[PDB]
Amino acid sequence: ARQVICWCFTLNNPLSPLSLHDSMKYLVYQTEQGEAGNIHFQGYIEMKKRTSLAGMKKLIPGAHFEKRRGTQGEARAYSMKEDTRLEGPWEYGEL
Repeated sequence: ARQVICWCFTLNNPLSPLSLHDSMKYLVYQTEQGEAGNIHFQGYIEMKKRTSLAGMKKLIPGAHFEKRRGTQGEARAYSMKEDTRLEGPWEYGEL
């Protein structure tokens, strides 16, 4: 479907920590080391209601969103992995 609950994202060189907005049910993310000096948040979100790509882009400006691949557990694991982590993870809301 065009609108879905579950989304993964990265946010390159973020300016401040993320927040759980009222439209979001669950958020997990961490900070990872990228290449060429970049860093990024890597995260996973479950919205309270099915949301379009355009809606997600408004939710987190600057972030690259993709509809969740794989299972919930896999998406969470990918956003909590030790490999390249600099800080985090942080978990908000309810799975």
